[PDB]
Amino acid sequence: MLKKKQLTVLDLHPGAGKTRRVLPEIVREAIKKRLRTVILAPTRVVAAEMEEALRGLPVRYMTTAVNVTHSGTEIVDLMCHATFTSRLLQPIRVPNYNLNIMDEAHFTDPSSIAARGYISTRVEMGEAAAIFMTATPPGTRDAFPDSNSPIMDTEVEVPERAWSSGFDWVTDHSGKTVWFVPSVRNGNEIAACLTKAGKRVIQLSRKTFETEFQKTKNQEWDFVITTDISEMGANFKADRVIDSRRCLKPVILDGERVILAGPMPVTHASAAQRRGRIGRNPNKPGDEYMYGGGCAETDEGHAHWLEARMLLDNIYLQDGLIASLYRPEADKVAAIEGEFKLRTEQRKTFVELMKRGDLPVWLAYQVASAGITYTDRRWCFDGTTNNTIMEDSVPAEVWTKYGEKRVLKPRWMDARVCSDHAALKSFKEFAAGKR
Ligand SMILES: NC(=O)N1CCN(C(=O)c2ccco2)CC1
Repeated sequence: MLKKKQLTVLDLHPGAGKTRRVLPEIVREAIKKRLRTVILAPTRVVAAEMEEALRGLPVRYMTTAVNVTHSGTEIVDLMCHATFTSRLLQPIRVPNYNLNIMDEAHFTDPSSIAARGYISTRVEMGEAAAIFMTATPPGTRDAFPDSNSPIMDTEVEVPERAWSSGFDWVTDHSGKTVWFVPSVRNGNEIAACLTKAGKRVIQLSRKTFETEFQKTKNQEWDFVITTDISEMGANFKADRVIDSRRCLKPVILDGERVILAGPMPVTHASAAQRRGRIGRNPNKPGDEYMYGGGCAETDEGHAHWLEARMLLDNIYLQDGLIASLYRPEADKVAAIEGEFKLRTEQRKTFVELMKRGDLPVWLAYQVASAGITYTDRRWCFDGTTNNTIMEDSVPAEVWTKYGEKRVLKPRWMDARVCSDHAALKSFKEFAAGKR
């Protein structure tokens, strides 16, 4: 695998030991061969699991998620997917790693797709080797891969709202269930219904994942209600997955606004990773997978791939060259390569709107490309009436940094800034000048 111009897809089935058995062997060989190596974890939670798998090996953990004291001599670095892409975008020296290892390489967040584009381009240029570790590479059509123990697969109507009757099989179960929902708001309603029926429910989403995931170890629970973030190496001691088989798809309409379309079917890769949370113990056959819909290739035209192009257009590669998306996922976007390349000052603004601003890539790009500076929030109030953001069925209002109460009506509307109460609170803080 470790030879230059090699990109290897390590596609062993979910639970086959890619992270705990194969990765340490790769890392040992990389150190022996004096390959400057990067390991990319999708989340802080996986970064901490990897330290356990790699324990004693000389690895520099470039994350506060890991409590270890470095020798200072490590030639292997570990960081999050998003951290790698962020550092590429910033005026920060990123080593031209000889070996690029991405764990949970199916992750479809913009920064992960962009990292795969950058890495696979460096491999294509003859500069580097890469290993992408995932059971579900891009365009996989197999929702039911092999498992450590047999799984009982059942197609069944799954509730997406509170229910009074008709789904006794949900609550009759005496084990532990991981339930994939399409959104935080949908999970909140199902969680309230289960809690009312006497169940102990933990909710997971991107923003809450590190705090709330610990509760799956520290408290007794009956259900985990999770968004798709639990597709990325989240492990549970569960015997059932309930899978809506639904997700939200961010869609750019008329190059002008982003909507959260759907819910709609998950990809085969997503379905396989959701199912793959169970069947992991060869001594516990008959874990159950209940699935409430079919799969479709809903990544086609999904905003994350356009946003990945916006990131890659702003990453230095060599002179004016621009990294391409990883070939198997390159047709998910129609973009002119280089169309989103910004001049130095607008790029710095773009980066700050994503990092400190916590804005979606697409929205950060609209603001930065308009020549607006990071702290100038006038655009949060001067949109068309149809861009009015709502709170409790009335237009949302903030006090501006000038002390004026104004309706929140952004010039560019991205549904992700108000998709749940937490998102709206954050965007209200942004519009008021509070970060
Ligand atoms: N660019 C980032 O957001 N990184 C996370 C913090 N980084 C470390 O190396 C680190 C902090 C504590 C122990 O390691 C640098 C990478």
